[PDB]
Amino acid sequence: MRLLYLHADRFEYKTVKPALKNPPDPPGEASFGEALVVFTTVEDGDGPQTVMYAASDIASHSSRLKVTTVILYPYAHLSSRLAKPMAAHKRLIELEGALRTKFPGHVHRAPFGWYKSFSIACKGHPLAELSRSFTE
Amino acid sequence: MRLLYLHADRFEYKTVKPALKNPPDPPGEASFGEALVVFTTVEDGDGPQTVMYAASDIASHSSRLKVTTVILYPYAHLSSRLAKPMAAHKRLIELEGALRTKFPGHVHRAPFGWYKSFSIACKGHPLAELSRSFTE
Ligand SMILES: Nc1ncnc2c1ncn2[C@@H]1O[C@H](CO)[C@@H](NC(=O)[C@@H](N)CO)[C@H]1O
Ligand SMILES: Nc1ncnc2c1ncn2[C@@H]1O[C@H](CO)[C@@H](NC(=O)[C@@H](N)CO)[C@H]1O
Ligand SMILES: [Mg+2]
Ligand SMILES: [Mg+2]
Repeated sequence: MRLLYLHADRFEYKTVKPALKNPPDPPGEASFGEALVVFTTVEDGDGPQTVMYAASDIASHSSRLKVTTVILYPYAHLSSRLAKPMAAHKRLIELEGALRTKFPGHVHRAPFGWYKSFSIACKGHPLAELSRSFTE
Repeated sequence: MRLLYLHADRFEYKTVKPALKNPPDPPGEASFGEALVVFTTVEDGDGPQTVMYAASDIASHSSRLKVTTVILYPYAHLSSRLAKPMAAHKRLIELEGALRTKFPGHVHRAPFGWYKSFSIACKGHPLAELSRSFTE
């Protein structure tokens, strides 16, 4: 799993066209104030251990940032070893569930399988942009 | 080299604190309308051939998008095989020079060695977000 942690002042997205025939989540849009935006690329070796490490790390980083909202943002673009779409969707659902056991704020999992538009104002501080890899 | 191609409606950034002792570019800020924003991670194996492939590809993609501004945005976060900072800065300068031989619009190379804040409104169309790897 490859993640990009963007500490934002604000974030929004809208699904636009479907990127898979039959996206497994319905279309939507949402907008947020301050939030940790986690662009999340699920990779071929990713199982439940990987999901648990990622969830602990996101919770731990969110705490150090003192953020109370996490956006789990499915992203196809951070790796060239992608998990297949059905397995990736499953891992993202597990990550959301795992994060809620460790982190007490708002956890928003954005829909999987769509092209999206988005805007972000990303903060400028030293820990505002970090990347992470998890595996098992 | 790992790149992320973000076709934006608008883009802006400001350098904030230095991320290296002695950033090799001076601090600054800039804001743009529609632009191809290229987040660019220079990797250990990257030489002049790599820079030339990347420049051709960026020009080719910019043309297919019909964009007339490219932002070369140094980014430490797309790989776990980074080139050292001096070599990375050199490759980014070469990429800017190479791109200008192939692409006729505005080429903006953002300063290297700083933490930055930024905002982007990224477009929603199917080719609005792509990643690329180049090597030699
Ligand atoms: N291995 C993977 N890890 C995370 N997400 C993945 C994935 N494989 C497919 N997706 C999702 O399918 C959309 C089309 O690739 C992807 N959509 C996106 O990457 C949008 N932000 C593009 O605008 C994403 O929702
Ligand atoms: N191998 C590499 N490829 C591209 N850029 C690189 C690099 N090594 C260092 N940098 C630059 O140094 C700043 C601190 O890591 C980096 N700054 C950034 O990544 C900011 N956008 C963070 O807010 C970047 O300018
Ligand atoms: Mg809608
Ligand atoms: Mg300034």
